[PDB]
Amino acid sequence: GTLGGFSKPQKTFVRPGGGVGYKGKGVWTGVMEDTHVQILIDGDGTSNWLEEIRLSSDARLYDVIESIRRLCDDLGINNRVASAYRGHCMVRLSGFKIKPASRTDGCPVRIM
Ligand SMILES: C[n+]1cn([C@@H]2O[C@H](COP(=O)(O)OP(=O)(O)OP(=O)(O)O)[C@@H](O)[C@H]2O)c2nc(N)[nH]c(=O)c21
Ligand code: NA
Repeated sequence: GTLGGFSKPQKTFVRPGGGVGYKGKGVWTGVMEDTHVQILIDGDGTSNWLEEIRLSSDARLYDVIESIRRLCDDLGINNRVASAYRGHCMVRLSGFKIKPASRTDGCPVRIM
């Protein structure tokens, strides 16, 4: 179902010992469940996390969240970090679960 890729790849980097990781700002974009999606990502060299989710529509919201969770498993990206981004949302996503926008955990789910 999911189709997309990195419109802004994170930085690929080499760790001591030769391992290849990803860090810094990135953007993944594509279509999940008939919805255009942008996922803004950051990472510090030890983990990678969601900063914001941007959707073209909420018509398939909970299905899109499940597709985002599955993609984040493949990309090694968590939803445990409290993003500083706020505004333009009714809900945030935290641990891949929907929370009211009043909360501070996780990241906004912004319908554009
Ligand atoms: C570019 N990139 C690649 N990956 C990881 O590597 C998988 C393949 O990611 P990919 O489809 O972008 O292919 P590739 O990394 O080989 O890029 P190419 O060589 O130019 O064709 C992804 O499913 C992730 O596990 C990445 N994972 C993260 N977190 N961030 C990135 O920017 C990233
Ligand atoms: Na970290």
